[PDB]
Amino acid sequence: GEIQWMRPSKEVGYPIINAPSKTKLEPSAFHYVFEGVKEPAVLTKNDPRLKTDFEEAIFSKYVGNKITEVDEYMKEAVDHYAGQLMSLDINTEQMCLEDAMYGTDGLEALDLSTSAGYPYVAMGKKKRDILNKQTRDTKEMQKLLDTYGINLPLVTYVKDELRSKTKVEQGKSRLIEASSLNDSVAMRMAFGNLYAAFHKNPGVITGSAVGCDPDLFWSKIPVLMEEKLFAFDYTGYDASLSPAWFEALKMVLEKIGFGDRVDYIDYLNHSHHLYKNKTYCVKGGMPSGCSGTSIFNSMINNLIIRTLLLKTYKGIDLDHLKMIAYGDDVIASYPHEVDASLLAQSGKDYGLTMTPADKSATFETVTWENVTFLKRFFRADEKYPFLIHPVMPMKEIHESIRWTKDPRNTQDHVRSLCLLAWHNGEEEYNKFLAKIRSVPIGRALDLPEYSTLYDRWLDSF
Ligand SMILES: Nc1nc2c(ncn2[C@@H]2O[C@H](COP(=O)(O)OP(=O)(O)OP(=O)(O)O)[C@@H](O)[C@H]2O)c(=O)[nH]1
Ligand SMILES: [Mn+2]
Ligand SMILES: [Mn+2]
Ligand code: NA
Ligand code: NA
Repeated sequence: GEIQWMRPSKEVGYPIINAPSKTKLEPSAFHYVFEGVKEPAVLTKNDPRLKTDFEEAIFSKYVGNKITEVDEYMKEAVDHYAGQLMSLDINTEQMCLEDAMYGTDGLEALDLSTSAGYPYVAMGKKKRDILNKQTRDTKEMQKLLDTYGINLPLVTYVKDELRSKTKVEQGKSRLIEASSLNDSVAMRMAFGNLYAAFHKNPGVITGSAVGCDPDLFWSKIPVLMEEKLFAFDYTGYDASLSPAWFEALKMVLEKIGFGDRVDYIDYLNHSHHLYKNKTYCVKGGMPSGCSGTSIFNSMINNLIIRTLLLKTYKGIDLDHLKMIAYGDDVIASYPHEVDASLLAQSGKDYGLTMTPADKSATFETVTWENVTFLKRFFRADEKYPFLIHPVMPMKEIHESIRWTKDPRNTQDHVRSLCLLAWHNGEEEYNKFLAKIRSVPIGRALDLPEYSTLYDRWLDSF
């Protein structure tokens, strides 16, 4: 990914976008009962915590575009993956505006909380209006489409969330590139069934984990994997993607019945952005808040791992490559061991920064004991080993519980954390419940006891 030009949104007829200069995160009722070292991310250039230029920092994610063309390896990777997806017998038809808007089996309805994007964001109108759950009114969107059309600029916000002190001092705040409701609806219409198919099929055939339910899914993973596991995480995956990776993505879509509308992928690739008062153009880079980002990122990652394997191990059998990705995150396996460090090297040649899975110092052998996927570990239940526990470290939960945006969501926020936490064991869960209940706020919450959770889990399979 690389920014081509950036300039004043007025110099080209665009309204200045407003971004709340103050975080919505404040210490929670449990801020002192639990340990944590993360704070809200820098939202403005002035933030006192800054030890470098904010503007330069937030855009440095665009490290450039390393590759230029789609080579032989990529082309083969494309073929092989497109081959697997072919076996899913995906419905290539377009999705009727209604479904694209209010959902249908395999695709949830549009999220009402997130931005409506340009022009609506500097024009006032929200999603609350245009949509209507029980009505299912295509008419308003329908009207708004013909009026403003598609392929509309992306409104870029700074994401309000917790970040390490380092990433606070270096302005490493993550950005949210929001797509207009129009684009989002169009793409959902174009790719609606693709999304459905993926959501309904997490695993090694889609090589996607998007839509998955960790509580159930973690038990199916080990079975799907090969003997030898390998994994690594990327640094700035989204922003590092070069145009060629999008082209390869279109080749896959094309090969499975969507050559029809691969044009959309073009706007994800070469895109128009609005940040504050400035406007810019980016060549490459996957926009973080578009409809499909998550999934297309996983598809591309399926192309990347294959490519690096064909390039590094001529003669490798992709048919025995068993991997599952969730965006930049990935868990993979092969009948034979492979050199992650070496694959990481080929990665640089393709514009990808790959590093030892989970900030490890160096690349170590990946095992079922140390492997993580979505920050979660894999732990077979003591009483029924054939059931695997997705295990989120407590540190993560602790960090999350020490803050809050809306006091009205404290019940749901803690409840949610409880559903992640209990997998760390009964003893751990109770210590956790104990502290939550060591202050008025906690004592008033409706939290589930271990036994209730563990039994419910057991019956869910
Ligand atoms: N910008 C952005 N990235 C997002 C968002 N949601 C998920 N991500 C992902 O988060 C990544 C950036 O996260 P970071 O923690 O800044 O960087 P990282 O490369 O994963 O970690 P490091 O190796 O320590 O630098 C992107 O590459 C995406 O894969 C979002 O809303 N905005
Ligand atoms: Mn990462
Ligand atoms: Mn990740
Ligand atoms: Na882009
Ligand atoms: Na690249």
